[PDB]
Formats: sequence, C-alpha cells, structure tokens
Amino acid sequence: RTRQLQQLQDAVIEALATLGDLRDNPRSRHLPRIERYVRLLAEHLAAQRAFADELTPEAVDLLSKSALLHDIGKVAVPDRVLLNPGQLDAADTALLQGHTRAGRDALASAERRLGQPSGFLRFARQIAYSHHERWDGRGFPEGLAGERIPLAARIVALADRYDELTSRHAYRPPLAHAEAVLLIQAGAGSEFDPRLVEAFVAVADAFAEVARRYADSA
Amino acid sequence: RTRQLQQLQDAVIEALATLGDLRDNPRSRHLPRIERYVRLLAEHLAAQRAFADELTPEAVDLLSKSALLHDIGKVAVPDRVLLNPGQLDAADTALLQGHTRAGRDALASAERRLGQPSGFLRFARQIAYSHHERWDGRGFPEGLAGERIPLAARIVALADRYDELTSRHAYRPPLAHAEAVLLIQAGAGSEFDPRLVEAFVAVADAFAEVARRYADS
Ligand SMILES: [Cl-]
Ligand SMILES: [Cl-]
Ligand code: NI
Ligand code: NI
Ligand code: NI
Ligand code: NI
Repeated sequence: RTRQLQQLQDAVIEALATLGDLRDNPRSRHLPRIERYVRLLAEHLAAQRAFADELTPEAVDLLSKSALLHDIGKVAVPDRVLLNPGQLDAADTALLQGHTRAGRDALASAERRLGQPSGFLRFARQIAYSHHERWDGRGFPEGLAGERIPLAARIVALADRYDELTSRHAYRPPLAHAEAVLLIQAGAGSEFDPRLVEAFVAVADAFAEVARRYADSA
Repeated sequence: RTRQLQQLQDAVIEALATLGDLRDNPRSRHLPRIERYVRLLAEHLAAQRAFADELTPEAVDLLSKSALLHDIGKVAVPDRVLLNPGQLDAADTALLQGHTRAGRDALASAERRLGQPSGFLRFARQIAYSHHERWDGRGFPEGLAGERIPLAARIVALADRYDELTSRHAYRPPLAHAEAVLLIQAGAGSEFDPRLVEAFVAVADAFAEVARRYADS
C-alpha cells in the first residue's frame, strides 16, 4: 500500500548512516550486519515473558532499523581523535565519547517535530545515546546500570561488540567466531545484561552465518 | 497515515543534514534558509511555461526538500582542509571539491538500493554533485555549462550564494540585502542562469524577509 515511502526512507537512512561511517569506517558492511544481529537477538527475546510486552513484532522491526543510526554522532569527533589508533588522554576520550550525546541531540530534535510520536525515532535516540552503557554502570556517557539502560541500547551494545570482534581493524584480522563467543560470554553481568548473553548464545550460530554472508569485501 | 511517514522523513532528513554541517558550520540556520530560498525561486519559475513541465507542484516540493542534502558530502573532507581559513594548495582544493562527488555517490547508492525512480533522490543527487557548477562552465567538479547543468543545481547555486553573502563569515559581516541583490545580478550569464537571476529579482523582497527572520543566533 504505502511501501513506496517506507522503502524510500529505508534507502535514504541506509545511505546517510553509511556516509556517517566514511571518516572512521569506510568500505564496511557494519551497518547491515548490525541490523541483522539486532533483529536476531530481538526476535529470540520476544518469545520470552520478561520482554514480550516491550518487543512486539512492530517494535522489533523499528528497533532493528533504528540501530543503523547508533554512531551518526561521530561528526562531533575531530579527525585527530577519531583517527588516533593509540591511547587517548582524558580530554580526547571525552571528545570520542561525545558521539553519543551528539547523536542523541539530533534525534531528539527530530522527535519534537512530530505530532504523533515515533517509535522509530525514540529507539534511535535511546540507542545513539546509550549504546556504550554497560550493565555494571561503568560505561558512558551517564553510567546507567541494570534495567535503567533502555532495552534497545542493551541489545545494540552486544551486537556492536560482536561485530567489532568479528571484523577487520588496523591492529588485527577478525577474531574467529568461537573466540568471539567466549569473549561476549565473559562480559555477562559486567558489560552486558546476562539475559541478552543467554539469548546471544542460543542464536550464535545464526550470528556466524550473518558474519560470513555479509563479510566485508577484500 | 501517509502524513505520519512524510513528517518522519522530513524530520530525519533535517536532523542528518544538520549533523552534516556540524564540522564546518555549527549553530547555523543555513538549512532552513536555503530550503526557503530554493522554494521561492522554484515557485516563481513554475509559473513560467518554459520551466512548468519540469517544475510541477510535486517536483517543487521534492526539489526543495532535497536541497537540504547539498553539502552532506563534506564528511569526505578532512578537518585540516575544511577548517583551514587561508588559501589552499591545489591538492587540498581538490579534497574540498570532492564534497560534491562523495555526496553524489552516497545518494546514487541509495537510488540503487531503492531500485525504482524517486524524484526526491534524483534531485538530491543532482544537487549534491552540481551545486558548485557555473553557468559559464568554470565551476566544479565537471565544468558543466549552460543547460547541461541540471535545473535543480542551478537553482541551488543561486540560493547558496545569496545565503553565503547575507550571513556571517570570518572575513566579514553579512552584506546588506540591497548589495547582495546587485551582486547576484552581476553574476547573470557567468555564475548563474540569467533566467534564474530574473526570477530572483522578482522574489528578492521575500529573500530579504527569510534572511532576517531565520538569521543566526
Ligand atoms: Cl544471513
Ligand atoms: Cl519567512
Ligand atoms: Ni558503528
Ligand atoms: Ni558508538
Ligand atoms: Ni551548505
Ligand atoms: Ni557545497
């Protein structure tokens, strides 16, 4: 019926999120992988009582598409910080962390424009802000902890770590799947909601399939 | 229902275009000004028979909204170039110019994803690529001339120059409206299509109003 506009939105968002990665992550399939990793975890969690209210099939879809915007705030990070492979002094680390606030601000201003609130923009905004929060309260930028982190950001944090481990960086090749799994498991209760780790372990073979099929070009 | 999605698209595009200005033009109302300067010109041209085919009222609306993405490509320009206030050596100048190509490529890859015709994406793409072309063939990145520059990019080039003259820079304060008008008239047949200059002259008072009301804080 109104697919024409929904497809146009998806294409535009995909294109521009991709530009937003150009400075620190060019030539990557990060974004379509993250989307699928998020969807898989969200689908599995949706079958369980603790999450089914929040994760309706409509919510799962919006959540997954909004995960594409997690890092659009990186334009607030100067080249010298973003392209520095080494360790950062504390004021530069603060600039790198501010990617979350900048993404949050832009998306919240977009929300205030709408008469009928948008689930899409609300998930996108929660994710952009809170995707580097840690279950134990030691992440950034607010140090939220436990169920005070929005569910969408908790899902994305795990997807994002899996993706980072199983893709290329200047310092190394991707880690093998089995090792990434042990590394994500190790973060249960510190980095990640232990229930999301449990969901991840049940879908991990599907994660390995996405990582292979949507692998970066050589 | 269709409104809900159209309002969502407008909100998201504006947010992302605004993030695209953050590095070299933070705290600015460039984008809402530009959109209105485009719409004003386009609405006047649409009256004319010569442009009326291409500028239907639907096209006017898409054209205007797509103009927001003109400089989205500036993420391909390194900080050291983009933040340099002086004259640029020729290889840095080439990197600055490549904002047009990088915007083009992102929007074309979106047209490929979508795989059906979108007036919105087509306008956006043409604008991002050609908004610094000059009627006399001396612009960049291709040196297109005359009617070989897409109409949308010809409209945006004029709007963009007006905005740049009547807003702040490190070198100077804004030019007064009356002087900016003369200056734009002076570019007829070199920078700009002379028929767009005619249209600009007929809507100039409205341009002055947008410039004042949407002035930077
Ligand atoms: Cl797959
Ligand atoms: Cl006005
Ligand atoms: Ni990312
Ligand atoms: Ni991030
Ligand atoms: Ni601009
Ligand atoms: Ni430009």
